[PDB]
Amino acid sequence: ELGTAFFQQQQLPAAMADTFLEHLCLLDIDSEPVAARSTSIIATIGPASRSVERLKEMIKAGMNIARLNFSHGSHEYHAESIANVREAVESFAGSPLSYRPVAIALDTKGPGPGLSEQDVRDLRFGVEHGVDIVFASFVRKASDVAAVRAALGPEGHGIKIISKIENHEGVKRFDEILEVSDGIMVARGDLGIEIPAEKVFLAQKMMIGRCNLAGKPVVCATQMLESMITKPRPTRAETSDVANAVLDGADCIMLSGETAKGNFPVEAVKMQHAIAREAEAAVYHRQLFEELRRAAPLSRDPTEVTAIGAVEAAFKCCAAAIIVLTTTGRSAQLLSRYRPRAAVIAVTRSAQAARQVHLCRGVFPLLYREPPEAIWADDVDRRVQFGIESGKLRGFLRVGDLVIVVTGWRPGSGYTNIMRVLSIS
Amino acid sequence: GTAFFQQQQLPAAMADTFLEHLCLLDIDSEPVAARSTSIIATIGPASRSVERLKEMIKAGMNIARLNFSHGSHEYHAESIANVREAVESFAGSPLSYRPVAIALDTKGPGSGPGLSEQDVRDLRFGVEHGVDIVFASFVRKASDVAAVRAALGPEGHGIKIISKIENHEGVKRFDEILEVSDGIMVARGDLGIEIPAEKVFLAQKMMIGRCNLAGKPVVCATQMLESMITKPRPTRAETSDVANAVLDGADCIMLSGETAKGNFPVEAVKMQHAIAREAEAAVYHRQLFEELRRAAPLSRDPTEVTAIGAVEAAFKCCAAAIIVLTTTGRSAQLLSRYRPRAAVIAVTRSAQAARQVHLCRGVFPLLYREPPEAIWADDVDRRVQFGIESGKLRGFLRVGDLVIVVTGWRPGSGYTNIMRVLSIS
Amino acid sequence: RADVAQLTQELGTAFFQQQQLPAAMADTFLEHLCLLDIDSEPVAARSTSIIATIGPASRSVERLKEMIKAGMNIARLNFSHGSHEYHAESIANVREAVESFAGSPLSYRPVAIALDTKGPGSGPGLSEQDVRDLRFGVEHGVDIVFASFVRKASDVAAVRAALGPEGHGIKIISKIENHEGVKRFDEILEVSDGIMVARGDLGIEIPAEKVFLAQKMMIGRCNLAGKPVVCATQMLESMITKPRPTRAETSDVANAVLDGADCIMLSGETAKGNFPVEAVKMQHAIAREAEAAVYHRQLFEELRRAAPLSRDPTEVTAIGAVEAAFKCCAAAIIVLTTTGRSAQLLSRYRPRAAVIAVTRSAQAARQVHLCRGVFPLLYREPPEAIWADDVDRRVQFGIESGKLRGFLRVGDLVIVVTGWRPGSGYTNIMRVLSIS
Amino acid sequence: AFFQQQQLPAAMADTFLEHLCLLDIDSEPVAARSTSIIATIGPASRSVERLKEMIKAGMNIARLNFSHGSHEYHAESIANVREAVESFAGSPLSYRPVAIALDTKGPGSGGLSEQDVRDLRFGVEHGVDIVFASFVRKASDVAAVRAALGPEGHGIKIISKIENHEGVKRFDEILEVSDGIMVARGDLGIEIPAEKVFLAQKMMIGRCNLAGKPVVCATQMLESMITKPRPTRAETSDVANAVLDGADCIMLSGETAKGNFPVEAVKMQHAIAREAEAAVYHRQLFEELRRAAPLSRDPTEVTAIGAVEAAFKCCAAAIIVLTTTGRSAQLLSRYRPRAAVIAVTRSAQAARQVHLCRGVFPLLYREPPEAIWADDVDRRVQFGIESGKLRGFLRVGDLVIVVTGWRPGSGYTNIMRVLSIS
Ligand SMILES: O=S(=O)(NCc1ccc(S(=O)(=O)c2ccc(O)c(O)c2)cc1)c1cc(O)c(O)cc1-c1ccc(O)c(O)c1
Ligand SMILES: O=S(=O)(NCc1ccc(S(=O)(=O)c2ccc(O)c(O)c2)cc1)c1cc(O)c(O)cc1-c1ccc(O)c(O)c1
Ligand SMILES: O=P(O)(O)OC[C@H]1O[C@](O)(COP(=O)(O)O)[C@@H](O)[C@@H]1O
Ligand SMILES: O=P(O)(O)OC[C@H]1O[C@](O)(COP(=O)(O)O)[C@@H](O)[C@@H]1O
Ligand SMILES: O=P(O)(O)OC[C@H]1O[C@](O)(COP(=O)(O)O)[C@@H](O)[C@@H]1O
Ligand SMILES: O=P(O)(O)OC[C@H]1O[C@](O)(COP(=O)(O)O)[C@@H](O)[C@@H]1O
Ligand SMILES: O=C([O-])C(=O)[O-]
Ligand SMILES: O=C([O-])C(=O)[O-]
Ligand SMILES: O=C([O-])C(=O)[O-]
Ligand SMILES: O=C([O-])C(=O)[O-]
Ligand SMILES: [K+]
Ligand SMILES: [K+]
Ligand SMILES: [K+]
Ligand SMILES: [K+]
Ligand SMILES: [Mg+2]
Ligand SMILES: [Mg+2]
Ligand SMILES: [Mg+2]
Ligand SMILES: [Mg+2]
Repeated sequence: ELGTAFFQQQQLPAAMADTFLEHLCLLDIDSEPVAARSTSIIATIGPASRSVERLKEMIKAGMNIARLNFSHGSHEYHAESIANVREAVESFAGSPLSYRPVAIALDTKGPGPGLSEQDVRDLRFGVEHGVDIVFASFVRKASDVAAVRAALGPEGHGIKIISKIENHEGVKRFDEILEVSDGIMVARGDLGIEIPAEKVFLAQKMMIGRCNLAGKPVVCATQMLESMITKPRPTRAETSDVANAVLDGADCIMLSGETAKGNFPVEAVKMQHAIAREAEAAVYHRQLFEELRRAAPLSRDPTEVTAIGAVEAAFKCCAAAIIVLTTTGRSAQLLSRYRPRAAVIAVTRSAQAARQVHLCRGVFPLLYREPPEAIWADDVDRRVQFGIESGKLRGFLRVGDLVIVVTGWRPGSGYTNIMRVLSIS
Repeated sequence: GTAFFQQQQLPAAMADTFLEHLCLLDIDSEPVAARSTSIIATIGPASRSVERLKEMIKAGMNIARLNFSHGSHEYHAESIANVREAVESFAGSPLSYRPVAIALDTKGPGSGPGLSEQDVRDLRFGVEHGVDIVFASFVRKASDVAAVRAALGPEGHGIKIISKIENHEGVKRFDEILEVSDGIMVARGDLGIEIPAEKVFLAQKMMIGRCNLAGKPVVCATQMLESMITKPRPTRAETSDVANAVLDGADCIMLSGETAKGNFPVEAVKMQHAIAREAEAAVYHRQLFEELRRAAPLSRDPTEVTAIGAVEAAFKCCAAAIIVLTTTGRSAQLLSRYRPRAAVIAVTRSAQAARQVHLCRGVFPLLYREPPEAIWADDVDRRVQFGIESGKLRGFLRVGDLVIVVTGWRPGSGYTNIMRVLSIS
Repeated sequence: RADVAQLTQELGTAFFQQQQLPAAMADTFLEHLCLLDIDSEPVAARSTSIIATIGPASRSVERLKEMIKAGMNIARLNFSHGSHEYHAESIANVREAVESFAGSPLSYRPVAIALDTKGPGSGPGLSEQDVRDLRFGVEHGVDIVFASFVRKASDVAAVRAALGPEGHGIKIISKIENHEGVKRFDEILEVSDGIMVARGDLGIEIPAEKVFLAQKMMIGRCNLAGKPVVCATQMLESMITKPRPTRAETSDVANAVLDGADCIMLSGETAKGNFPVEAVKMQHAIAREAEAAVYHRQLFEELRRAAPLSRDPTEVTAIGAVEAAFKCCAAAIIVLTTTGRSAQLLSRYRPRAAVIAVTRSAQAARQVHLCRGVFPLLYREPPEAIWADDVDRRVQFGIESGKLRGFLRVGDLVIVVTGWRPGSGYTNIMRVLSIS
Repeated sequence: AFFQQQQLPAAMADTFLEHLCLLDIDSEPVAARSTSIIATIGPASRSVERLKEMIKAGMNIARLNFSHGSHEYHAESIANVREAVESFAGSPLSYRPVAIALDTKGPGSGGLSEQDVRDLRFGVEHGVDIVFASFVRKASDVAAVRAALGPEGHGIKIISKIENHEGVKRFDEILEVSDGIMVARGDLGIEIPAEKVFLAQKMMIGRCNLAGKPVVCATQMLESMITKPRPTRAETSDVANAVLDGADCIMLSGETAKGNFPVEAVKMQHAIAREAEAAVYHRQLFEELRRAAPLSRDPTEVTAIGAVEAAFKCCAAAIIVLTTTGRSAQLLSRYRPRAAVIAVTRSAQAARQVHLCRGVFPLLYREPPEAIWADDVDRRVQFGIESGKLRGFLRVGDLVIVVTGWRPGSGYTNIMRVLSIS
C-alpha cells in the first residue's frame, strides 16, 4: 500500500522503536526527511537583510518571521524595514505555490522600574504599523507583561506577547510570566551573562519543557549560528545547538547578527532550515505523544478533545496532513501542542492569524480570500477543498492519501468539535 | 466534582504502576458505568417459562444459549419461541427494549474426525430458525470452521461462528482457528478433562489475550457459579473466577446448569451482573489502552482510524458514552477492541446486528425501528437523538455529560469516518 | 532475541522453552498473556506455601506423613472447635509425622504449626477464651497465630500481650474478616507480621461481589510492605466431597498466586473432607504452574520503584542479590539467617530463583514458610572454632542439600547472601558462585 | 537539603517531560565530574607549568596530534606531561593519573600508511595508553592498527575515529573490534552534510552505550574560546548535549593546542559537564540500560548489575572496585550509576586508561603489600575510602558498595558488599 521505501524515509525505523535507546541506535544519516520543515525561522532584519531583493531570497530560504530590533534604529528606519518585508512578501502573491504569510515581530529595547518611555512609544508604533508579535525584553514578573499589554493601546489587543526571559528573576518567576504571556523566548545572550554560562542549557530545557506542557510557543534564540556572521559554514557546535533546540521542543529558532549584520544572511537561514528538517524527523514521537497525553489535564473543552482525537487518528494512518479551519489560530495551536508528525494545514480568513500561527510548530497557514458562500456547510467544504488543493500543489498530498479534517458545528470561533478521516480524490 | 473522582475506582485508575493500582482498589468506590461484559444464559427446564425469561432479561441476560447436546429439534424450537415471546414483550417501549441474541451450541464431532451428521442437521435447523450465533463444539483446526460455515449454507452467511476450544489440539492450533472464526469460547469443562486441570488458567489467559489482540470476541465458560445450581449464594472461588475472567479481558461470561437446570437461574444472572460491574471498574485502563494501542497495527481503513481517535477523545473528556451508528456492528466492534471506559451505544436498524454485538464488550445495542427520513442527514441525527434519549432513560447519560458521536459520510456499511464531541442537553 | 541470545546458546533452547520463559521475556503484559504455553512445564520448586487445616480427616500420624509428602508446609489448628486436649494431640501427631523424616538432614522438611483463634464474638476486644487459647499456644510452642476478626491496631496489641514474654517470637497474622478491618487495614498491617484474607466471613460482612477487590488490594499492600499474605477459604471447596475440583476453584487458586499471595489455605478440604491429600496435591500442582506464569519483568520493576530508598544493608544486599539472580537466571539464592529476616527481604522482591535459607533456629525454619519462595534448611551441626569456616560450612550445606533435592546442578550459578559478623542484623554480602 | 541539590527533584520525575520541567538552575551539582576531558597538547599547552594548571583544571587525557610535529616534538610533549603529572605523586591520596593518547595522521589518499606504522611504533616505545585511530572505515583498519602496535602494545586501547560515510555505515563491525569510538565531527561534517552530523553523533553514542564501550565527542565544542575568554551559547549547549547524549569523554583541540585560553577551556568543559551529569534522567536511563544488557553467566557482569542496583537503592556515595585491567570498573560504568566508581588498581596504565569510562575515578595503589591476600584486599578498600574522604567523595555515615573477587588475578570479581563509612 505504501511500500518499504516509505518506511525507510523520515527516520521511520527510529520512530517505531520501543525504547529511547533503540530510537537513538536506529537514527540513520541515509534516511532522508520528507515532511515540510515545521519549526519556524525568525530572522532579524538589519543592514545585511533590509533590501527588498535580499528579503525575497530570505523568504525563499525559509524565513517565516521578521524580527525588528528596536534597541537600534529610528521609527523611520523600522517603518522602511516593515514596508520592504511586506513588498517582498507580496511579490509572490502571483504564485499559489510560492506565496507565504510572514509575521512581523517587534523586539523592544527593554526597561528602570516599569515600562520605559521609549518602550511606550515603540509599542504604539507597533500597533500603528500592524505588527503581529511583540518580543518583550527583560520580562521579570507578571506585572511586566500587564504593562506591555496595557501599552498595546485600545487597538492592539490581538498582538501576541512573547516574553523574553533574560535573567535569574525571569527564570524563577517563569510560571507566573508564562501564565499571562502568549509565549516565551529563551533570550540566551543576556541570560548567559545574568546567570552562569554553564547553567543556560538547564534554563533552556526547563522553559521549553514547561511551554510544551502549557501548549504555548517557545523560541530558542541567540548565537545559534554565530560564526556564520563572518564564515560561510557554521561550527559543529552550532549545527548541534540548532538540532538540539528543535529536539528539546522549540517551536521557533532565531537568527540575530547572522541575518542583521553578517556576510551570509541567506546561507544562515538555509542552514537553520536544513538542520530543522533533519531534527524534526528524529523526534521520538512515540514517547513524546504518550507523555504529552499523560501530562495534559483531562478536558471538557471540545476543541481540546477534538485536537487529541485528530492527532491520534493522524498517527494511526501516518496521515500526510491535518487540515483545520481556524479564525483565531486556536484550533491549530491545540493540534500543534500534541506534536503530530502530520503537517497542520490551517485555513483561515484572518491575515493576522495566518501570520501569527508561525509561532506554533508544524502549523502551515493558508489565507482564504474567496467571498463567503450563502450556505455555511458549502463555505466550510470550499475551505476544506482549498486546503486539499493547496496541499496537492505544494507536495503535502497526493490522490489516495488520507488526511484528517478538523472543523466545528457552527460558524464563529470556539466551536471546533469534529474530526473526519478523508481520502484524497 | 470530587464525588465523581471517588466512584468507579477512579483513584486506582489514575495510578502510575499496576502495584499502586491494586493498593488503591476500594470496596466503597461504587460502580457507575453500565455493565459491559455480556451474560450468556443456557436455556433449559429452569428457564423455559416465558415469565421466568422476562425476569432473566431484566436481570441482565444478553444471549440465550441452546445446548444441542440435549433435547430434540421440537424442544429447541419451543425454547426459541419462548425466548422471542419474552424479548418482544418489551418492544412496545423502544427507548428501553433490550435485544437478546440466540446462540446454538452444537453437540460436536464425538469420536469422528470432522462435522458429524447430527451437527449438519442441527446447523440447518439454526439457519431455518434464524439463530444469531453458533458455538461450534470441539474445534481443532481451521477446516472444522470451514465445515460449520458450509453447513450453514448461503442463507446463513450472517451467522457468527464462535469456535469452542476444548482440547490440546484446539489450543495448539489456536491461531489458525481464530483467523477464520468470528470469536472463541474457552470451553473449560472439556478443556479441564482433555488437558491437566492445573493448566486451564494458562489456556484461558492466553486465548483471552490473543482474542483481545485480534479484536475478536472471547467467551469464558463453565462452572463459573456452579454451586448456585442448588445454593442461593456462590462460593468465594466462584465470585473470584467471574471477576478474574472479566479482568483477564473476556467479552462474555456464561452460565450453563446455573440457568438451564438449577434452582436459582435469575439469581445466577444477577450475581454475574453484580460481579462484572465491579470488575470492569477495577480494569487498569491506563496500561491496557496503551498496550492495545501499541499492539494494534497501523491502518488506512477510515473506520479503524476513526475508532482509535474516538476512544482517545472519550478518555480525554471522561465521556459518558460513544454513540455509534452501525449496519453490521463492525463500527461498534472496532471501538470495543480499544476497551474504552465510555459505553459504546450502538444504534442500528438491523435486528440481527443488534443481537450479535452483545459478543463485544461494552457495546449496548439499540434497535431503531423508524423508517428512513427523506433527508439522510436528518435520518442520521434522529438516530443519534434516539441513542441519547435511550441513554438518558437507561441511566447512561445525564444533561451536561460529554458524548463522542461516530458516524459516516454516506449511507451503507463501511463508510464510518466522522467523530464529533457533543454536550448532552 | 539479542538480550537472551548468548544464554540460549549456553543453556540451550529447551531451557528457554520451560517455566514460561518466552512469556517472561515479553515487553508488554498483553504479549506476556499471548505467550503463555500449556506445553511449557514448570521446573522450579513450588514457592507458595500450603496451609492445611487439621481435623478428623487429617489428624492421624500416617495421614499427616502423606500430607507432608504432598506439600503441606503449615498445619492450622482451628480453635473455634475442639478442646485443648484435642489440639494438643493434633500438635503431637504433626510433630511425630514431621520428625519421622529428621533422620536425613539433607531432605528434612520443617512444618510450621499455626493456631487460629475463635475470635471476639459479640465482644469489642480480646475474649477470655482467646486469652486461654493463646496461653495454650505459647505453652505448646506454636509458631504462628492467625488472629480472628482483627478490626484495629489495638486488637493485635491485645493478642501480643496475651502471648506474654515467652511468646515474643510467635508470628501474628491478622485475619481481615469485615468492613472495619478493610478500612483500618494500614494500621493493622503496620503492627502485624502478616495478613490473612479470611474470605468466608469477609463475603458475609461485605457484598460477595466486592471480596475480590479487598483480596487484590490487601495482597498488593502486603507485597508493597514485604509482609506475608495468606489467601483463604473455599479455594477447592467442592473437593470436600469430590476427587476433582471445579473450573472456578482451580482458577481461584491460580489467581491467588498470580495476585501475589505468599500462602494458600485449605480448611474443610483437609479438616473434614474425603480427599485431604488430593486437595494438597491439587494446590501444589496449580501453584507451580501459576508461579511460572508470574510476569517478573514488570513485577520486579514495580517492586523496585515502589520500595522506598533504604540505608539498611540487609535490604540493600537483598535487592542486589535478586537483580544478580535475574541477570544470570540463577538456580537459587542461598542465604544464612538466624530469624528468617534476610530470607524475607529477598522474598519481597519476588525472585524466580529459589531462596534456600540455612538456619540453626528450628522455629525460624518453620516460620519462613510464610514467605513466598523461601526453602528452609535446618542446620544441626555445632559451631566451628573459626567463624568464617562455620559460615562456609553452612553455605556448602545449602549447596549439597540443593543438589540432593534437585534445586542445583553442576554448572549452575547461585547467589550467596551472608553477613560480616555473627548474630542477626548484619547481612551485607552478595557473592556469585558457580556450582562444581 | 540533600534532595534539593544535584537535580534530585528532576531525578524523581515520572516522565521525561516532567524531568525537563523540574530542572533547576539553583540546584547545585554535588557529585564529582564524571565525563573525562581530553585536551590536545600544542604550543599553548606544552610547558610543564601550563600542564600543571590544566591537570588542576580537570584534564584527564592528553592528546598528541601526530598530523603535525616530529617524533622529537611529541617525545618532549610526553616528557612534559609526565613531569607535570608526577609533580603531584608526593600526595598519594590526591594524585590524579593522566592518560596519554596518540592521534594518528591517517591513511590520507591510501589502508595503514607508512607514517602511521612509524608513529604507532613510537607510541609503543614511549608507553602511550590510547591510540585514536584516524579515518577508520572498516574492521580490517582496526586489525592493521593492532598489528602495527605489535606484541608489546597489546595493552594499548584503540579508539576508532569515525570521520566519513563508510565509517558510519560500517559502524557495527568497527565497534565490535575496537575498544571505543571517537565521533570525529571535523572531518565527519565535511564528508557528510553538516546538518546530519548530530544524527551520526547521537546514533554512535547510543550504540556505544548499548555495547558498554567508551565514546568520545570531539571537535569545535568550544571553538570560539581559541580567541575569546568566554564561549558562545551554542558551544555551552553542545558540551552539555554531548554529556546528556551519553558521551564518556569530551574533547578540546585548537582550544587547548593553540588557543589563548587553554586552562579556561578546560575549566568551562568541567563546569558544564558537572551541570549536565546532574541533569541526566537516571530513572529511565538505568531502566533502559538494565533491560537492554543481555543475560549473562559471567560473574563480573552479574556482580556489576547487582552493585549498581544496590547503589541506587541506598543513594550510595560511591562504588569502590578493585581492578587489575579496569574491566570490573568498566562493567559498573556501563549502567551509568549516579554513585562514583572509585577504581583502586596497582596498574599505572589501567589507572590512566579507565578515564575513558564515564564516572570511573582511578586511584593508583602504591602502598606496601600485605602477607595475607585477604588483608591486602581490605587495605586497598580502606585506601579507596581514605582517598574518597580526602577528595570529598565520601563522608562519615555514607553508604558505599564494595566490589572485589574471590582470588587474585584478573577475571574473578564476584563479590558485592554494603559498607557504612566510619
Ligand atoms: O507485572 S504483573 O505481573 N502484571 C501487571 C499487569 C496486570 C494487568 C495489566 S492491564 O493493564 O490491566 C492489562 C490487562 C490485560 C491486557 O491484555 C493488557 O494488555 C493489559 C497490566 C499489567 C504484576 C505487577 C505487580 O506490581 C503486582 O503487584 C502484581 C502483578 C500480577 C502478576 C501476575 C498476574 O497475572 C497478575 O494478575 C498481577
Ligand atoms: O532516559 S534517558 O534519559 N532519555 C530521556 C528521553 C529523551 C527524549 C525523549 S522524547 O520522547 O524525545 C521527549 C522529548 C521531549 C519531551 O518533552 C518528551 O515528553 C519526550 C524521551 C526520553 C536516556 C535513555 C537512554 O537509554 C539513552 O541512551 C540516553 C538517554 C538520555 C538522552 C538524553 C538526555 O537528556 C538524558 O538525560 C539521557
Ligand atoms: O480555531 P478557532 O478560532 O476557534 O476557529 C474555529 C472555528 O472555525 C470553524 O470551523 C468555521 O467557522 P467560520 O465559518 O466562522 O470560519 C468553526 O466551526 C469553528 O468554531
Ligand atoms: O458499522 P458499519 O456496518 O460499517 O455501518 C456504518 C455505517 O452507518 C452509517 O453511519 C449510517 O448508514 P445508514 O444510514 O445506511 O444506516 C454510515 O454512514 C456508515 O457507513
Ligand atoms: O537474617 P538474620 O536474622 O538477620 O541473620 C543474618 C545473620 O546470619 C549470618 O550470616 C551468620 O550469623 P551466625 O554466625 O550468628 O549464624 C550473619 O552474618 C548475619 O547477620
Ligand atoms: O577488573 P579485573 O581486571 O578483572 O580485576 C579484578 C580482580 O581484582 C581482585 O579484586 C584483586 O586481585 P589482585 O589481588 O590480583 O589485585 C581480584 O579478586 C579480581 O579478580
Ligand atoms: O535579547 C536577546 O535576544 C538576548 O539577550 O538573547
Ligand atoms: O462445552 C462446553 O461448554 C465445555 O466443555 O465447557
Ligand atoms: O475465619 C475464616 O478463616 C474465614 O472467615 O475465612
Ligand atoms: O580528526 C578529528 O579529530 C576530526 O576530524 O574531528
Ligand atoms: K531588543
Ligand atoms: K454442546
Ligand atoms: K477461627
Ligand atoms: K590526527
Ligand atoms: Mg537580550
Ligand atoms: Mg464441551
Ligand atoms: Mg472467619
Ligand atoms: Mg579528522
